[PDB]
Amino acid sequence: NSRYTHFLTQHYDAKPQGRDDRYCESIMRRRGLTSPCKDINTFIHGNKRSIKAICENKNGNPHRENLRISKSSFQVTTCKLHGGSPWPPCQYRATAGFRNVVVACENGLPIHLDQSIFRR
Repeated sequence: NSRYTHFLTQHYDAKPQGRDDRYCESIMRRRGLTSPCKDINTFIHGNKRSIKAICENKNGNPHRENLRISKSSFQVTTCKLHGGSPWPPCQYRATAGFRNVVVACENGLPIHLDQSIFRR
């Protein structure tokens, strides 16, 4: 139920506009991720079907401890906090990318994005 919805709020944007620093600064604000400033956050683009499918054999393999890694590659955008303060205004540097993603699934739905793969 709610955790999947929460996943989409935090990590899904179907048809993003641009994907530059200002894109991150705005979407991080819209999705309620700036109080306090989330240090790093990645959005997956495209359709939802392909993301849920990572939870099945259709588009995923088991990964590490109870995670799943997608077979297909996704357009993504990683927003990384810069500046000193933990509180707003939150300034973000955007990094667009294209590769597979790691999630945790529950009852066939993604409920966690593993952010470790988008650092550095």
